[PDB]
Amino acid sequence: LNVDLSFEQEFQMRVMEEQVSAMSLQEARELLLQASRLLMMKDNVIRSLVKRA
Amino acid sequence: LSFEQEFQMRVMEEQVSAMSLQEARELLLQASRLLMMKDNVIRSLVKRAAR
Repeated sequence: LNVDLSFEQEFQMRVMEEQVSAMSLQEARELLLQASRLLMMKDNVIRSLVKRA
Repeated sequence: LSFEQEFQMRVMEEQVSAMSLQEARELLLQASRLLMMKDNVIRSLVKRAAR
């Protein structure tokens, strides 16, 4: 499986850096939690695709 | 739809409420990197569409 960022995803990380460096404490905190929840949701998506073995 | 062990989210909420700007920013950036990595995995699994 592919795991590395793509160049273009690597570009998107540059954009995320700039955006994040402007963020307030409150805003960084809530986006981290949103991301944290989304991270778990993707594990579940991965588990289902693999369950389809 | 998160498993019961979404006790993890409660824990995470606790930790995040005591993080500094610098750490919230670093971690957020890391998470965003992981999201794309997981996207890549999901893309590969799907691609295996010999079906």
